[PDB]
Amino acid sequence: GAAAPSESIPSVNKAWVYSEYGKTSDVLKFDPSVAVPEIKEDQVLIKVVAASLNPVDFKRALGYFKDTDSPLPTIPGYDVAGVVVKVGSQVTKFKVGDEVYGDLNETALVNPTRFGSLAEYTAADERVLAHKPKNLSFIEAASLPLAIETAHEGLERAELSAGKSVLVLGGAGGVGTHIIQLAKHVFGASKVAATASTKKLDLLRTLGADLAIDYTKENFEDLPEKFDVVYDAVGETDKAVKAVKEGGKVVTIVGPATPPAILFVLTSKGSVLEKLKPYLESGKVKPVLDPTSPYPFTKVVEAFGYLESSRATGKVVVYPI
Ligand SMILES: NC(=O)c1ccc[n+]([C@@H]2O[C@H](COP(=O)([O-])OP(=O)(O)OC[C@H]3O[C@@H](n4cnc5c(N)ncnc54)[C@H](OP(=O)(O)O)[C@@H]3O)[C@@H](O)[C@H]2O)c1
Repeated sequence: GAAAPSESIPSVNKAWVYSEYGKTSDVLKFDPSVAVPEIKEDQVLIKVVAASLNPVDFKRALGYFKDTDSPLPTIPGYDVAGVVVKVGSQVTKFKVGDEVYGDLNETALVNPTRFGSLAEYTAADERVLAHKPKNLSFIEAASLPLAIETAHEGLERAELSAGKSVLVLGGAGGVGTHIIQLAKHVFGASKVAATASTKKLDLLRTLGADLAIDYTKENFEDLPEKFDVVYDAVGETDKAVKAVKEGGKVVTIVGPATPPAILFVLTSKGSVLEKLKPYLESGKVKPVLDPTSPYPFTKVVEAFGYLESSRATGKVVVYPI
């Protein structure tokens, strides 16, 4: 992995951009000539192959965390998979040519980059990246980081460990599909229960849920069964706290959290992906793509519209970029 020739890396590229906060249908525009970010010394430049969308992209674009956001205009997109083309002088873990993936923003809600993954090139901290598993496509790899790390961190915060039971509220989304798989296949849960609507229950069982609960037909919190861990991915901590065992833990990713539930926001770390690599290589944990994926780079507004419907099954990915 010798340095690319310098003339070979462009200083402008195509990207999606918004210059004011609002709905993606209103503010998100294609710009054919946006600056390529200059890398810091602990960053790499990536030729983007694929990018995933996350709810945070549209919540950010609505201005929900303007006080700690980076300055507009913004090129959105947290999740990336692609090929390193340049490395900073302090980088030791990657070289030119490495295939990598990660969630660009260490702290999602505090100073996320101005130069996201919905662009031909992006700059990424070494610390957020991992080597792409050889058996995963770039679409599949891009689908993973933010969701799989959020799943992992929430389960660790809830102290899940072998033999325990877990209930997942929102099993069929980007995050929930990983909460199920990790709980069963990485944390050794004895029983995994999860909620979704009627047509999504077989998917939950396929991913590792022992009990798939149709929230449109029954109320999980009224079941006599109580769980060691409850992981809310839908914003119903009021009910989640009613489904936990005394001494158990409830975590949510959608606040506000009703004590004793806690809310957290993930910390993006390549080391988490690296820890998960064997499960990804063996297929014990699988990417989960929405049937509408991939969306071409021309169709980013449509991809966001679909995510914003709250009905995505696994991940919405944009490819080819
Ligand atoms: N705090 C953090 O660090 C963090 C990190 C990631 C995500 N988040 C937040 O967590 C939430 C989930 O993100 P995500 O990427 O997984 O979203 P997503 O992929 O858009 O979630 C879509 C899924 O939600 C399901 N769903 C909707 N309402 C439901 C309900 N009442 N019960 C059960 N399932 C329900 C839908 O299944 P049905 O069609 O069957 O309803 C759909 O499959 C978002 O609000 C996001 O902002 C927070």
